[PDB]
Amino acid sequence: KVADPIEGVKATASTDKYRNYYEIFVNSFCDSNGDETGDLQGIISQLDYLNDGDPNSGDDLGVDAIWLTPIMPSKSYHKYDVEDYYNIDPDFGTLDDFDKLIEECHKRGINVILDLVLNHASSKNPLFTKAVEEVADNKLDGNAEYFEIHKASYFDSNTQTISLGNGYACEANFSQEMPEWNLNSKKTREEFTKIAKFWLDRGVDGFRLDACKYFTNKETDGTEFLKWFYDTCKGIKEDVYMVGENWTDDSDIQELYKSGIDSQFAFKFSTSTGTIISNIISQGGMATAKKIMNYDNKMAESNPNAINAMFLSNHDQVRSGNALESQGLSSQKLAAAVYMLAPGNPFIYYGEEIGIKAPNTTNDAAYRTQMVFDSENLPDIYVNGIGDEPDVPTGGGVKQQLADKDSLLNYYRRIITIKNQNPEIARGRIVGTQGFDDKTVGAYYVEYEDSKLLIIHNFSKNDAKELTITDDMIKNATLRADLIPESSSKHTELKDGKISVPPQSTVIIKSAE
Ligand SMILES: [Ca+2]
Ligand SMILES: [Ca+2]
Ligand SMILES: [Ca+2]
Repeated sequence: KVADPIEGVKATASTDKYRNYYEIFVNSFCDSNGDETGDLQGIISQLDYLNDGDPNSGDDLGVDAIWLTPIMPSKSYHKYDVEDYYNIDPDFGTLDDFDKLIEECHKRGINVILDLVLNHASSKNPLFTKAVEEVADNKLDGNAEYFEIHKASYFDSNTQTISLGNGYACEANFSQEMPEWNLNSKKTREEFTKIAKFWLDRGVDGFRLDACKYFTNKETDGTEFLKWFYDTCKGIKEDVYMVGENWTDDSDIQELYKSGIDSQFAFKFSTSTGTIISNIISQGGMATAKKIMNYDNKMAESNPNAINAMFLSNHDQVRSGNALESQGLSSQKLAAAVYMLAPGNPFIYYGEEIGIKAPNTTNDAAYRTQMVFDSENLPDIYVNGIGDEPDVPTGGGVKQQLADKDSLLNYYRRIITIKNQNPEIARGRIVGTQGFDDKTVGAYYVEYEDSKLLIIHNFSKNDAKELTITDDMIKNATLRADLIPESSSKHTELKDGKISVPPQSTVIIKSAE
């Protein structure tokens, strides 16, 4: 039997901005009080699954940052329509519950960012209802100055608006319940400063910025607004971290990075139509390595400190398992390795690590089904328009997958441990690809502080590849890690400069020390 190369390699917990993030759709995660709605104490009850605080022992997932979807008061189950920016929705808990969450996450080395919704407010937010009332009395110099309120003629036939009195209306791209803020208003920028300070004063590590695409409009430069907001928050907390949801083309993502924001989600590489899943299906390894290098480096031109944010799917998209599980469990495992071993901060969507699927593609709520911690004791959370009992994931719930050495979950755990053993992976830049005369093999060099690693993926579903590593590639090369999905007891070795890379497997080569 070939020895596991990561045995007796010490792992280290992150203490900086580089993290394996976990996105929690709060209503669907964990109910702690029987009302069929997930809540903050439910999250607290599962923190030892997410990270037990020891990267060298235990059976936790090992994620070291959480992004909570909106948690502030709102009449909806998703809460992107924010009615109060200074409290917790009562169904999720109180500010005391929130403070205990921060405390217990930080004890385990888990950072926390909040979903911050700056493009729009709820139509029932009192700041807005006051504006509606003033505008109906033809008063425009009061609360109307917070919002994107103009005469109706100002708006284009295709821009959704909320009709107000005296011939006015408010921009509202997403919904009649989501009137948009005027991001150039001095009053609005003072208010956003107060909101940010309120949450940063509670130990929040940063924000996920909703709907960044809609920051830009006819009179607003989204990059100027975001630079203003990011710089303001950095004055409050120098090491603040933000990731922007900028659901747009590569050129506009590159442009918004001039704001200085740490990260934007890499939509190009996500979903069944995106680069990673498409190329796993096509066995296009070389193409993938090229695209990851070129994208990460291009974004770093606009922000040299860019932290890319790769992901397979999020709460707005069909679950990645709906495309990958039918291709085989080893394809799901390879997909995890590919997106999580790219530079930056990958985002795991809750339940992805146990293969939750979406029951349909016609209701957003199908992307937000109930988390399954134990398939023998299913949860009871009501999911809008779907129901209150989940399907059993193909591999079982968390408990079952931890016990199966060949599970999807344990492959995610091993990827995280490998990253905790090799800080260059997340923190470096790709300085080149490595060809192995084979379109099926994708390989690249990631380098951080003059330490260079060679990451090699074999995208073949059925064929192993015998590769030769030379001193010109990696001097005094050794096998640093392997990820071999067909069996958790199968490992490889670098012997006489040759290494066999099994199907859909990943190896990491490093110089001897
Ligand atoms: Ca509850
Ligand atoms: Ca552990
Ligand atoms: Ca806007």
